[PDB]
Amino acid sequence: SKEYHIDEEVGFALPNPQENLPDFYNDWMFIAKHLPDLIESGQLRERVEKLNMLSIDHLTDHKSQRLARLVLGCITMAYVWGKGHGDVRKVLPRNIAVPYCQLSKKLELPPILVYADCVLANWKKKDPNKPLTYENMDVLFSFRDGDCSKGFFLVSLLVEIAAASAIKVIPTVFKAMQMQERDTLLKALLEIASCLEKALQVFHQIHDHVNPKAFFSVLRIYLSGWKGNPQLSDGLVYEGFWEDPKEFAGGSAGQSSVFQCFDVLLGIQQTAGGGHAAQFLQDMRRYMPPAHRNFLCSLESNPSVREFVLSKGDAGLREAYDACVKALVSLRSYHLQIVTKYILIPASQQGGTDLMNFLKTVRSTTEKSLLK
Amino acid sequence: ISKEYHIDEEVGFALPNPQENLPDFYNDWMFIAKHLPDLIESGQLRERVEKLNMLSIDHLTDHKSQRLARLVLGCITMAYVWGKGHGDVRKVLPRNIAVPYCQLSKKLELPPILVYADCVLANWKKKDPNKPLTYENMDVLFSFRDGDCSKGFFLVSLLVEIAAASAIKVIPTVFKAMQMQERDTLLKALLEIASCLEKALQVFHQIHDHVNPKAFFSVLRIYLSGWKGNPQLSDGLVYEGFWEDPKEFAGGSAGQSSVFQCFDVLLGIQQTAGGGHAAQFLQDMRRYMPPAHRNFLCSLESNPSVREFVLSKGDAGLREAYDACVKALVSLRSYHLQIVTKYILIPASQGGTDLMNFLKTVRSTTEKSLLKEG
Ligand code: HEM
Ligand code: HEM
Ligand SMILES: Clc1cccc(-c2cnn[nH]2)c1CCc1ccccc1
Ligand SMILES: Clc1cccc(-c2cnn[nH]2)c1CCc1ccccc1
Repeated sequence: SKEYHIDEEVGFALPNPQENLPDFYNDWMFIAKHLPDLIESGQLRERVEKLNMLSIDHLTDHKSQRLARLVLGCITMAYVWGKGHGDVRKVLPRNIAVPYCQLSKKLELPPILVYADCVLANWKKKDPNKPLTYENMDVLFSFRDGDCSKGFFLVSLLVEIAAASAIKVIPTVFKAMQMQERDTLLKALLEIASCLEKALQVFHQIHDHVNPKAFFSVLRIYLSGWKGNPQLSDGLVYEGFWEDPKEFAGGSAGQSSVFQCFDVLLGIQQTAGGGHAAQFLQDMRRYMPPAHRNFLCSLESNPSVREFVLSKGDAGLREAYDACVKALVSLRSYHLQIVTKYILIPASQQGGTDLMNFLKTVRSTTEKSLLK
Repeated sequence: ISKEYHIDEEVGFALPNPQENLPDFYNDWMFIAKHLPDLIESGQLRERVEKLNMLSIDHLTDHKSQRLARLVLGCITMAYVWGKGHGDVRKVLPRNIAVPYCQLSKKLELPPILVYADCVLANWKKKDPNKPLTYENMDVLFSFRDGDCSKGFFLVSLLVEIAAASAIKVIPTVFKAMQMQERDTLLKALLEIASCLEKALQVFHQIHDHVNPKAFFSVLRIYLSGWKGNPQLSDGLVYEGFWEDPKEFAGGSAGQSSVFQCFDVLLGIQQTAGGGHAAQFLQDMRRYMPPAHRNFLCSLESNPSVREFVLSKGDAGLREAYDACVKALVSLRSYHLQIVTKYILIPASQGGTDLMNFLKTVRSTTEKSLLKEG
């Protein structure tokens, strides 16, 4: 891999995210760092409105522009959703709408909190000389006390990071195909399958650190966007940047490059067809950092691993390829259970059968990719 | 340039020397496609499609023959769905055509509807193999109705596409010249691109000689229409034997052409950036291009901006050659709003404000990318 901004240790995650901004931006930071109390005290929306319009030019390197997107994005959510009880600001005040929209266009990202913000750039080690485990980690920002944002953002991050180990193998999959090294290719594919199986174990932790009522009734309200959203039917007004209100989708692991990445590698045509599922996953690429968009595109422009395997009459290679597919199926199947516990059952205790149909469509397109 | 992008040096995105005949095994497909005018006009087309035996696609071996069969099955499918051209529609595609069509469509990563890469890029032959790519020496392979002007519409579209080919082969020169910091080479390349883009506009003028407005608007447009937001098939079309429910797909559009999306990307004209409708349409139409070609587009998006590099140099020669590329795009799109007036607006006078707002947004986004035209 080259300049796809892919890290050997953490993959698509941002390595060691900047934790502080230049002092030129303490006003941003003081708000973003105290959202739990400012929302609860009812002070937050007024503070945002009293802000002055700071420039983005004192954000020079990539990590600092990413910390800013995260800071502005969490503030925009808190402002738009308030205490999360349904009272909704339909106008983003231009003293924050304008720098957010500008810095966004600089990074070729939409002006709304995005997976690459609140997961990929939203973490820190407690001890730098200890490893990347949950206990040694923490998030940079939360929305409200008890919103379980640390657990949900870090478990998503740990799964993301577990999948990084499979990523560095991808080059040697394509080298083996081109130089016709059947043994090297088999090894690489068994290695990928091993890493996706480990990502599954990691997924288990979600039950320890996230509670269904807290996620469904609080965290999910703050992660929501304004694209086909009834409480903002026309989108949000970015005052002083766009004439009219604009629609943008809310955060989604659909925006994780890492799962899209392996569908591509294995020739699982998830973005194929005109279905809803294919359309959603294609659209979510626009919410990824452009380096990672570029990376998916170049995977797609490679010879098909699945075609190479199918043409060899080689049960060894077929079973290693199938081990990869199976691991993806396993993750999506475990993942459907989590949605039952964390969205379906909480929602019945207050439809979203469209939600399970999207995931089951993705799952079975993977199932159908099994060779034998 | 990478030859896995399926771009030919002479003919560009078009399929070079398309196949005209399928194996004898497919004669029943081929008879219906060669005689769509005769079979539609005599109310016999639907019956012959319904009398077809389900044939395996497995004997379609090389890429050229699968493209021909997609063209054959796409033309037949449009004839079946639309019929004589006046509202008698079929909403179910019979399994014996729907299944091979969809197997071949999935094998080639195109949706199972007739698409620009079928009816333009693969729908042509040279009359005389030893003479140039000129209208007089070319024919299409398939038409829908006598006097539907499909020869003129498809071949002008194709000759514009081939004209724009001579600029595409210059594209690697642009990216290595920015890399190697070679100002003179970059300036020659940009000028060469703009020149090809201006020659493409002259080729565009031939449309008036071979395409009659009534013919296009009341006939050809009918058979090229899709089933996505079309009230006549409000739920789409049932590919009986292949999917249980009716799937929706958009009809052919030069939005599906890689060439004009191609140069907008190269020049950092962000037709696709945003969340507006024009951007969404141009993004979606990428799904109706051959896969090698959507690969080519998004890999251009991966390179560093030419606009930015030219802006960072204080070099009026470079800015002018860059601007000569953008202006050639504005002239194509402006001349193109001219003929959409002649072939859609004034025939629909004897609701359609959507296409005119789409083309002006795309034209406007190009005009605003200029570095200088006060
Ligand atoms: C309480 C925990 C979780 C909930 C409620 C949840 C919910 C959902 C839902 C409803 C979807 C459907 C698409 C959408 O509507 O956005 C989805 C998609 C997805 N989720 Fe989750 N999720 C959870 C945990 C996770 C975690 C921790 C990951 C780790 C990366 C993950 C990975 C994915 C992926 C990759 C997709 C895209 C569909 C696919 O590629 O299979 N999920 N999620
Ligand atoms: C009678 C002739 C023509 C008619 C009636 C016509 C009509 C239209 C219409 C209505 C649109 C709007 C998008 C849509 O609704 O599909 C469009 C877009 C477009 N057309 Fe045409 N067109 C004609 C000839 C051509 C030809 C010959 C070319 C090039 C070979 C061309 C290139 C394009 C392109 C590239 C777009 C997408 C927007 C852009 O990039 O400019 N058109 N056309
Ligand atoms: Cl914002 C964020 C961060 C990390 C992971 C995920 C996720 C996990 N499964 N799908 N998406 C998201 C989107 C969170 C979300 C999902 C469903 C309803 C409301 C919100
Ligand atoms: Cl099918 C085909 C082939 C070559 C060029 C074009 C075209 C040219 N301008 N826009 N699209 C098309 C689509 C033709 C079409 C245009 C408007 C309504 C219905 C159909």
